Amino acid sequence: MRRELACEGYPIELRCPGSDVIMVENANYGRTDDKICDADPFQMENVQCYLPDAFKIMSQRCNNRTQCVVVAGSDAFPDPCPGTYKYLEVQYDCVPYVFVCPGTLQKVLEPTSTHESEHQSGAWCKDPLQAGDRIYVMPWIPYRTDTLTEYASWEDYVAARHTTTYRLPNRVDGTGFVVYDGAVFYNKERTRNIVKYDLRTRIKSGETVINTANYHDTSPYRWGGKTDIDLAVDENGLWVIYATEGNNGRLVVSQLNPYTLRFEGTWETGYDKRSASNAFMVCGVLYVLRSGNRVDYAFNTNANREEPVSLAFPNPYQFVSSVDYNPRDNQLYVWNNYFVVRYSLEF
Ligand SMILES: *[C@@H]1O[C@H](CO)[C@@H](O)[C@H](O)[C@H]1NC(C)=O
Ligand SMILES: [Ca+2]
Repeated sequence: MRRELACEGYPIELRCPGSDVIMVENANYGRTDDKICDADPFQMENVQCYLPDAFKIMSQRCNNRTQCVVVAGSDAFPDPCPGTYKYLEVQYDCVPYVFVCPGTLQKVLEPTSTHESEHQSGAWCKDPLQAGDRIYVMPWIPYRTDTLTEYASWEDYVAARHTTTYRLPNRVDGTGFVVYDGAVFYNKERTRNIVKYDLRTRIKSGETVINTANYHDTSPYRWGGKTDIDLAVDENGLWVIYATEGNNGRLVVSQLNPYTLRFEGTWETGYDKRSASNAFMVCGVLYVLRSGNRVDYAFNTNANREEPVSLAFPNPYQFVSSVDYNPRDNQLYVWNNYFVVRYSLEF
């Protein structure tokens, strides 16, 4: 994380790479060390001067912005130690697009519907970190799934006008995969491991074996078809939805770091995967499809408590391939029985 300093009276400016925005993670206005901002050795003596309130002052002015004009003076900041020279030490990070929870899910709408695709099963998702209409379409074919196609826009996909073709080094084992910061997260065929293939660099950059998780048609969805592992991205981050022997057939949702490829916890839900249609994450809350085509189960990982909220979902066809949520547009990317569809939501 980036760090910048400015003495008492001198302004501080936090710059972000081009389109990115400031995110304050640590801040203090005072003195921690004597050697910094030389003025008077008598004034430099107090090395225990702190102002914890400096966080909110910086966060209110710098966040959701590329740059911020903040002056480390007595006018904007309160003096914590009178008769001591001060400096502002700020530890921050730049984000391409920051995301916050829009609200609570109620009824799923029906707008934006695409044509009858070439294949019955597959998955499609937009990059939540990249601003634009870049569509990553991955058609699923049994025992030979291996290529992702790129499309410039909704108009570009319906007209069969593709931008590029990506030949993955491993075969895909399931439909509902996910694209995060130009990197594809997919399950390897005949294995419990997930591969991170960065399309940006066009080279493999990580692989993590998911322990106790049932792989390759062992524990897929109601229709089957190698969907043992279904990746989803929400407002919180990256999630890996699967089923273990430890939970006994039930869904095991776990948070995974997109860059370190390490786990940030493991949760247990009370809903069968063999009865489930397709699971996706929204604001850290799980939602499991049932196909009587509606979502009945929901589990809050942040609260570690479930809620059986039987809420309406648009009934498409008897064959549902993949249902994944995109937190950027707050829409549902659904591939089911050839037909590919977007869906707006109630908040
Ligand atoms: C990329 O590499 C593959 C395999 O070596 C080759 O078939 C393909 O033509 C290359 N793409 C181009 C046109 O650069
Ligand atoms: Ca899903």
